[PDB]
Amino acid sequence: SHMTNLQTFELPTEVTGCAADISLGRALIQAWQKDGIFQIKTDSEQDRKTQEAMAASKQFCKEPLTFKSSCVSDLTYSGYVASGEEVTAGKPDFPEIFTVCKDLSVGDQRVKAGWPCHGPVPWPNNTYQKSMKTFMEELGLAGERLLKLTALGFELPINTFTDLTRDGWHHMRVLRFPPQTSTLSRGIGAHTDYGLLVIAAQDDVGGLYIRPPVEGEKRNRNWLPGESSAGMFEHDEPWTFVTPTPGVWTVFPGDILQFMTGGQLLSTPHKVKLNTRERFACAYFHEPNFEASAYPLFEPSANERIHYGEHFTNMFMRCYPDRITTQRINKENRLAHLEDLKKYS
Ligand SMILES: O=C(O)CCC(=O)C(=O)O
Ligand SMILES: [Mn+2]
Repeated sequence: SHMTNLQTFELPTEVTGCAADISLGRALIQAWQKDGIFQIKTDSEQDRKTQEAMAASKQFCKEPLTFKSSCVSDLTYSGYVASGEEVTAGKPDFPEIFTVCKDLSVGDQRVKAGWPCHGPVPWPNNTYQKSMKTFMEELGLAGERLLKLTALGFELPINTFTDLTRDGWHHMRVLRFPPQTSTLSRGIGAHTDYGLLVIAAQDDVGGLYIRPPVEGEKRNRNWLPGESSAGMFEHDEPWTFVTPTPGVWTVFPGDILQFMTGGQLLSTPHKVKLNTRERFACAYFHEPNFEASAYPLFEPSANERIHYGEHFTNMFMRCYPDRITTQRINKENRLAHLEDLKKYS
């Protein structure tokens, strides 16, 4: 239910580094530090691609589970995940998901080489394919603007983040939540996203809650194995209902942005409440290149790094341990690539 109104920004099509760009970047940073999230206005193309992707998702989800379950690959984690498979803080989650990772044909040199997680999306139909690809291209353009403004706002060289996101490992979760069916309303537990930057779109049903930064509340560093943020604060105020709003996307930082900024930005915790109707949403992750390593921006003498490909691959093997994708990584020793990439990229 509606409480807070989020701040809304209109991004320039191109970010050049002029003083107004820097001021806008500072305002985005401040909004994340106060509210944990903000809105960015969409134009006619951004909105059209959003609506067409949501419409394709709705059509696909009405297919029988036998067909949806066939949309899997043993090369990439792209494709279908049935409801009740994903687990957050020991409890299974309710949405069914189609993950879209980088769509690489078997003729790509990385797929020929057997790099872990590299392969073609198992698209369910051509309308779904075209809708998601064009939506993700548009989302990527916004991701790059946001990353240049964020660097500028921190008085960093304009290409600090975008140097890491060339051919970035961008991917998207296409979600459908069922209607509530019992007194249980926890659609997904409280958690933080593992990536760099998150851009989210939703239908008009409502159910996403986010947690702003809280004075006096210590936050875990979810990229470290003993400091999971899963389930933390789920039942503590404050949680901000993200009111469905036509003509916007929302944006919040992930774990990698928390890591690189040394906690000046916090990975925003979020959770979803089931509603009386099914609910559709998309979460887009604007990510480093598979071969890029994140590093702390404000501690130049720190050795800590996050190699992104290793980070992603470990996360997905642990989240979907029995997927055919994980089994083929283990069978073919595809993780061996990671050590050579760290040394000879
Ligand atoms: O449903 C949303 O709006 C947020 C995306 C989500 O549920 C997730 O964290 O995977
Ligand atoms: Mn999430």
